[PDB]
Amino acid sequence: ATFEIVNRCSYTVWAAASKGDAALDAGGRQLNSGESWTINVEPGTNGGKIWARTDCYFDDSGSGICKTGDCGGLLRCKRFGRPPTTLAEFSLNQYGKDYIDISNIKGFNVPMDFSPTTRGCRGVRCAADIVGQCPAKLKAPGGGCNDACTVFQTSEYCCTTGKCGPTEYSRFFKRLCPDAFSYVLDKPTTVTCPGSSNYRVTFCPTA
Repeated sequence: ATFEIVNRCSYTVWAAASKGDAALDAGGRQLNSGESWTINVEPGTNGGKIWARTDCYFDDSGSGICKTGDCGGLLRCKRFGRPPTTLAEFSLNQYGKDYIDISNIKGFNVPMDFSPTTRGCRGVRCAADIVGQCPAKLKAPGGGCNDACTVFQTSEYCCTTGKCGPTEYSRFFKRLCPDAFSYVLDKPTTVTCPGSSNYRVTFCPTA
């Protein structure tokens, strides 16, 4: 599958692509404003994620640190990133279908559109100014807006035991971005696409 990752933000972002135990394609790339990166994602990739990282620096060996979304200090991500991270999530060729979503469960850093570039299903977007409107307890010191599980680390917010419900914090994300997951047990906003679709992830999508 082809994924085009496009940075339309005014700021640089360091794109990342991983399935949690390995990079997808090169795993990461610096994208200055307006730049894009086209990757190949292998068919059958399950539990893949693409995200932006902000305010990074790296040395010539590709080791360094990002203020949002850092993946073990690497340019070329193999593992998932540190919250807060707006997440483009996908599982491909799963019993004939692809499944895509945007999630705010791990917070929000950069606005995102995640759309097919082939026919037959909708895209989703979360492009409200969540960072500017972020409630005080959720503001991350390095920038972006943490989820309440990261901040409070209890099942009330983390949905590890019993049956968690919405909180004022989850409702904040949901109100600003109805089409993204706001907590683990939110009513799903996943889109079913034809198997073997192609996609575009756009940071700071055009309104």
